[PDB]
Parts: sequence; structure tokens; C-alpha cells
Amino acid sequence: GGTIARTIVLQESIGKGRFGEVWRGKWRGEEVAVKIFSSREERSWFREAEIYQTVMLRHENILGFIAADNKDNGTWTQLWLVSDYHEHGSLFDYLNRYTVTVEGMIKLALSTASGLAHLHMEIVGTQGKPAIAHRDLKSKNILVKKNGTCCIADLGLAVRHDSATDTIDIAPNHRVGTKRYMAPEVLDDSINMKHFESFKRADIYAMGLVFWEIARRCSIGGIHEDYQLPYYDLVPSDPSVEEMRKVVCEQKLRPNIPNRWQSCEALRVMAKIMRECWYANGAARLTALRIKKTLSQLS
Ligand SMILES: Cc1ccc(Oc2ccnc(Nc3ccc(S(N)(=O)=O)cc3)c2)c(C)n1
Repeated sequence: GGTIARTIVLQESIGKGRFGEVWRGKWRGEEVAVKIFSSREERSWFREAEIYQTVMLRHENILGFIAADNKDNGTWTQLWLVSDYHEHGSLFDYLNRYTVTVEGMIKLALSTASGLAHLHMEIVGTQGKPAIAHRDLKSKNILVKKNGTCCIADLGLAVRHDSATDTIDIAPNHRVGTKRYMAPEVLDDSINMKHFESFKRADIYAMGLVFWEIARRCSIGGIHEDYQLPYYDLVPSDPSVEEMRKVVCEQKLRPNIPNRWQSCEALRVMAKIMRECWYANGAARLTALRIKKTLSQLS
């Protein structure tokens, strides 16, 4: 019989995501995480399985993928994505629960940037990995390991670049990601979707907003800021594209960078990075590689 879903016992409901219900389960004694999709969600299940099975994807800062599989309970069929299980949940959950040291902030920002750098990087060869842009990077799509480093997950909305023919592996649909985290050029539809670099640039804007989320919780001498999502001060919960666009593109606002942060060297390097991810012109933004180097030198 099958060697995956067949032998997995589900233990705890984690919650309903955009696509896929998440569960914590047990696989030959080991804790695993399982995304369950229904048969009418086959497209999203397949696409996410496809991305995670990209040659040479595995990296310690991308979620460790185990298998896609089917499970027939006798009444209906379930479509399964199985992965490593991370007890701390998302970077969102961790930043709400906890404050971090300077050491902790740098681990979270570095590991995240290393994950994105791996995604973005083309590796030549037959086993060579295609460049990949996430398209929905946000604190809820990044998980926190026990060792205090991040890994990027929820790769269902990702696009892959064929550098041989300069084509993207899907016919992309405008504005698929989380509205709050969409880059300006996404919010106003000026993004050139027939340029793969444009997708990598949108990811960098989103990562800047995530770094901001982290930096707020770095507690030095007792001083830290409460957890907020980006633009908590400017837009409602569940903001519309129009609400986001009026703030990010018309009023040209970005999350606030507190005075406190220029006191410390680490927060000053982080603050400089945020601003250099938040340019309205994607071309001027830092690359994930360049950000990885900087946080490596800082650490
Ligand atoms: C392919 C796949 C399978 C499962 C999965 O879900 C996971 C994977 C790894 N770790 C977790 N852990 C986790 C634990 C708690 C919570 S929370 N926020 O509901 O407490 C969220 C995620 C979930 C994801 C994102 N992708």
C-alpha cells in the first residue's frame, strides 16, 4: 500500500489557510505537518506540489517538503501535502508571542533573506534550479524553527523562470498575493509581468515590511514596540487594493521607522535595509543576495 498518507495519523487541527486545511500529524512516530485539500482544490494542490518538487529546491530556510499524496477515507478523496513540522508556527505567531534579542532579530532576518536568496537564485545545469519568485511573502508564510531560524513556506503562488527561453512557467494573474504586502507596482498594475526581475523585486518590498515587523520586537534595555502588521496605522484590517494603493502609491507612505532604532547599530543596519526595500522603483531595491551578505557581515 501507499507509504505516506496511508500511514499518517492526524492529531491536531492547526487551521484553515487560503488553500488547504492544516493539521499536525504523526508519521512513523515523527511529528509532521499536513495540508489537506479537497478534490475541487486539485489545481492549488497540484501547483503547490509542483513548486515544492522543483529540482534542487531544498535549503534549510525553505520548508522541508516530504510528499504529495492521495487519501481515500471510503467516502471522499483527500489531497495531501506533507511537510516537516515546526512547533513555533509562523513568524507572525512568534513575533506576537515573543520579543527578541539583537542576536535573535539578526537570525530571523538573515535566515529569511537566505531563504529568499535561494528561491531567487538560478542554478545552471541539468539538475540546475530555476529562479523562483514567491509572490505572497509575509510573516504568516514564514515558519520559525526550534533553532531560532526561519523557513519560507506557502509556495503555492510562486512563479518559475525558464532562463533558456525567458518565459515564466505560468500565465500570471494580476494581484494574487496578500493585499497589505503587495508592492506599489502591483497595487497600481504598472508591474511588467513579462519581466521576471519584476517578480523578484516585489518579493524584496514584502521582505522589507517583514523585517520591519521583526525589528519592532527587538528588545534592547527593556524598550521595544508592540507587535503590529505593516500599515496597521494607515489602513483597516482586510484592506482593499484601493485602500492600500492610496497609502502606498498616492500618499507614498511606508511603515514608520522609530527614533529609538538609530541608537543601535543592528537596528540601524536593519532600518537602512527596510528603506532600500521600500523604493517605489523596484530597480533601485536591494537583492536578497545583497541583503544576505549585509546581515552576514553584521552578524
Ligand atoms: C506543504 C505544507 C504542509 C503543511 C504546512 O503547515 C505547516 C508546516 C510546518 N509547520 C507548521 N506549523 C504550524 C504550527 C502552528 C501554527 S498556528 N499559527 O496555527 O499556531 C501554524 C503552523 C505548519 C505548510 C505551511 N505547508
